[PDB]
Amino acid sequence: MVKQIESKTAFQEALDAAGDKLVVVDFSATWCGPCKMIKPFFHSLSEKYSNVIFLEVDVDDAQDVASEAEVKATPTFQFFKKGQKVGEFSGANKEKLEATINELV
Repeated sequence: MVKQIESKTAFQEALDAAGDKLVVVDFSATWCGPCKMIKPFFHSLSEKYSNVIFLEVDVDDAQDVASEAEVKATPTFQFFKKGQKVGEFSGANKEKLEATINELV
């Protein structure tokens, strides 16, 4: 399914429950409209890819984690693995997520 991150504490514990499988992260903005209209797409992979762990961070409620990756352009997606960043990209291209998932699959 998905998991909303409140800060970095939950972020680390989240990668712990992931184990070693892939772990994508959605950095969007709730106060924003357009950046929020793309959430039904990312959260869609949750049920379409039960073999992937999808997280949901808010640069407003979890601005502490956003400063870590220094996200200055939402929406943005990051690919984590074993707690190690292996790929990432920014752009309102939710469709690209498909070709991207087949990148580190």
